[PDB]
Formats: sequence, C-alpha cells, structure tokens
Amino acid sequence: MDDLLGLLRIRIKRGVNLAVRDISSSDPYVVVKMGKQKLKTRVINKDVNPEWNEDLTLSVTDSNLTVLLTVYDHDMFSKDDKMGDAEFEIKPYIEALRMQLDGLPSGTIVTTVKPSRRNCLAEESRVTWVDGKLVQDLVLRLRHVECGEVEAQLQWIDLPGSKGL
Ligand SMILES: [Ca+2]
Ligand SMILES: [Ca+2]
Repeated sequence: MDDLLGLLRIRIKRGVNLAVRDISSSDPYVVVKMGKQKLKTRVINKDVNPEWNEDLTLSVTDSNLTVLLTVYDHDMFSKDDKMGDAEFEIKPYIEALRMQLDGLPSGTIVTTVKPSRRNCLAEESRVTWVDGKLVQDLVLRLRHVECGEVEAQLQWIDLPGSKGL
C-alpha cells in the first residue's frame, strides 16, 4: 500500500485476425505481465477473432512500467504455441491521471500517442476524459507473428489507503 499508486484495469476487448496454430483455427488466450505480476484471460475456443471482453487488474507502484501482452493457442493435450506479443507504456496514462481534469468537457482528448517503429500501436492511441472517467483505447499489432491485433482499454481504480497518484 505504501508504494501503490492505484490499480490499472486492462480490459482485453478482442483479438482480430489472430494466427492459426491448429489446423484451421486457434484457441486463444492472453497472458499479461508487468513486473512480477502475471495475469491470464480465459481461452476462447476455435476463434481467431475472439471477443474476450475480460478485465484484468494490476497493481501499479511505478509509472515507468511497461505491460507485456502475449497471445497463445491453448492445446489441451500438448504444448501451447505462441501467437505473437506486444507491449505498451503506461506512463502517458498515469501522467494524464495526474492532470486536473475535473472540469474538462466529456469527450476531451488529453493525450494522443502515435504509432512508431519502436512501439506496438496499430493506430494513434487516445487518452480520453469521458463520462467522468479517464480511459485509454489501444489497438496493438502483434509482433513475431504473421498476423493479428489485440484491442484493449485502460481504466483506473483508486484504492483508499494507498500512496495514490
Ligand atoms: Ca495448436
Ligand atoms: Ca489449440
């Protein structure tokens, strides 16, 4: 609690045109890693366009951290094949959370992160103040695989008793 800024909600929305790692399909799930934390979504059966809509919750004590996202094909009785990976920075979002935004009109775009050679963004990622919440919408193009994107949204949970932002 004495280092905790808050909890980062990562909503893993969907995968789009993921790689085939069975015969004609895959059984994808996502593993999210940050620091010593490792979280997993459920498996979606036989769908390379899986709609996970699954909330993962990480503890954040460090605005300078990176989130790693790796997709795998679940094979019940054998090894799980890699289906690509991506990473993103949380600093822009944490920075934005620390701004004065009570008073900003809903729909206000606080920060835009551009795709670059180094990052995994498939398109510009907006940090938006909307419906009284700050969110970041991400489309991640997966590395180290022949196709696939993962769409995710960042949200924030304040934990009373913590260090806070
Ligand atoms: Ca397989
Ligand atoms: Ca499989």
